[PDB]
Formats: sequence, C-alpha cells, structure tokens
Amino acid sequence: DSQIQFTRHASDVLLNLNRLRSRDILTDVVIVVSREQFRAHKTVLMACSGLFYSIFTDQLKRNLSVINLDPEINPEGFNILLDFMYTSRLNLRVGNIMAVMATAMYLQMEHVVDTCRKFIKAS
Amino acid sequence: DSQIQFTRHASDVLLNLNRLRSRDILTDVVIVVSREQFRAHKTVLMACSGLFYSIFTDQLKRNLSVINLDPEINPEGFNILLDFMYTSRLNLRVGNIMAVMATAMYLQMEHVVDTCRKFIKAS
Ligand SMILES: CC(C)NC(=O)Cn1cc(CN2CCN(C)CC2)c2ccc(NC(=S)NCCc3c[nH]c4ccccc34)cc21
Ligand SMILES: CC(C)NC(=O)Cn1cc(CN2CCN(C)CC2)c2ccc(NC(=S)NCCc3c[nH]c4ccccc34)cc21
Repeated sequence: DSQIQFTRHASDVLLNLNRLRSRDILTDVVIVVSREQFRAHKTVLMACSGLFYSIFTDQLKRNLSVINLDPEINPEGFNILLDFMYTSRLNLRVGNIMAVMATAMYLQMEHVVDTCRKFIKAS
Repeated sequence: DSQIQFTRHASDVLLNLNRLRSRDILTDVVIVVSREQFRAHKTVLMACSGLFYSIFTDQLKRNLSVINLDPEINPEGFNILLDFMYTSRLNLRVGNIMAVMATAMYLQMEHVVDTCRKFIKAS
C-alpha cells in the first residue's frame, strides 16, 4: 500500500530464476514433448500456465517428476513459451506464430494467446 | 532482444508465487527464526538473498528442509524482508528500520541495505 516500491525487483527475481534453470539448480520436473525433454521449476510452471497449475495443484499429481505433454505439441513452440515464462520476452515470428499460438492455448496462457491474436491482426 | 516484451509478466509471476506460498503449495523449506517459523520456496530465497544462495547452491546443503537462522535475527524484520522478496514492496518504518537493515545485511540483500541507508539519510 504505502510501502516502498522496488520497480526492478520482479524482473531481477525472474532473471535469477532463469539462471537457476540454466544451471539445473532445484529443477523438480522434466516436461517431455515428443522427443524432447525440458527441465523446469514446478512453481514457475504453475504461476505462468493454467494447465500446469491445474496439474500440480492437485495432490494426486503434485509430486510427479515427469509430465508427458500432448504428442501433437511442437517442441520449438513449447520452448518459446518456456523461455517466455522465465524471461517475459515472447519470440513471435512469421515462421512460428501458428505453433506458438496453438501451444499457448494448450498451456492456458491467455495473455499470450491474446497477443498472438493481435500479432495476427497486425500482419 | 527483438522479442515482444510483456511489461507486467515478471510482477504477475511473483504475485502468483506469493499466492502459492500463502497456500503452502510446493514450499520446500522452513526457516526457523528464534521461536518462529516461516515456510518458503528455496528458489525464491536463492534468487533474492546472497546468504540463501550460498547455502542451497552447495550440494552439501541443497536438500535441507530446515534452516536455523542466527538466534539474534528479529523475526519481524525477517518477515518484512520475506514479504519483500515475494512482493517487491519493502515496509520501512522508523519503528522497524534498524532491525530490517541489520537483517538485510545478514541475508546479503545489498539493494535493500542500500535503500535502508537512504531512508536514514532522508530521515
Ligand atoms: C503470469 C500470469 C499472467 N499467468 C497466468 O495467469 C496463466 N494462468 C492462466 C490461468 C487460467 N485462467 C485464470 C483466470 N481465469 C479467469 C481464466 C483461466 C491460470 C490459472 C492459475 C495460474 N497459476 C496460479 S498460481 N494462479 C493463482 C490464482 C488462481 C487462478 N486460478 C485459481 C484457482 C484456484 C485458486 C487460485 C487460482 C495461472 C494461470
Ligand atoms: C533479486 C536480486 C535483486 N537479489 C539479489 O541479487 C540478492 N543477492 C545478493 C547476492 C550477493 N551479491 C552478489 C553481487 N556481488 C557483487 C556482491 C554479492 C546474491 C548472490 C546470488 C543470488 N542468487 C542468484 S540465483 N544469483 C545468480 C548470479 C550469481 C551471483 N553470485 C553468483 C555466484 C556464482 C554463480 C552465480 C552467481 C542473489 C544474490
């Protein structure tokens, strides 16, 4: 409310969280997408994705160390979205727009889908 | 670099991380401060504190579920800093500044220490 605001703190936290991912420090889940595998932190996955929230919030699945995604998910599209989660930067190109949008819908990241919609429209 | 920037994503992630802490979801450590206990996420602690980074980055201590802080640490001051880590907001009042500053020194949060110094200077 009337507390002092650190305007860079949130971005600095996310940057260190991504650094921890890049060194595999306290990563607690691998996400299998067809042939690929991505290690990550369940907390960040839950904070950023409705699908991952709905999985790990259920005590039936909260302790899983492996999550197999839908085999139709494109790994490049997932990687772009995983990067976004940890960076706030979304790499939308003409060559990946369709794969990134579809993957964002499957992961229930509405703002990204909403931004994919505006990207479409601005093309 | 040339990707789309989501200016509110990092703050949105931290808010959900704090929500997860408030429901004790995926918390993986308890910090003992005199007669008090605080549950938290090791990744957030490490991202925010040089002390907590140095502890959990060491494989000798990375798997600890309990951390006992120095008995001289004031629990209210620790709580204020724990809140700051998860909110980017620092509750500095001249009734608590000394105990917050000394705690931020122990936790190796230089940004906060530097701010406490200017709070003193701005009187
Ligand atoms: C970084 C940020 C912008 N990314 C998201 O918000 C992605 N996301 C997208 C959704 C799904 N949306 C939600 C809004 N709704 C109208 C349409 C469907 C979603 C859901 C959960 C989380 N993760 C966490 S920790 N949420 C804590 C609050 C909460 C949400 N639903 C709850 C259910 C029970 C208790 C708490 C909650 C992230 C989610
Ligand atoms: C959210 C942000 C504003 N809060 C901090 O930065 C609090 N903090 C304060 C310090 C201690 N400072 C650091 C600067 N130095 C000149 C004086 C002492 C500190 C240390 C680690 C972390 N956590 C993480 S993940 N760091 C990843 C990068 C890294 C730092 N040291 C490394 C050593 C080896 C490998 C990597 C690194 C947080 C730290």
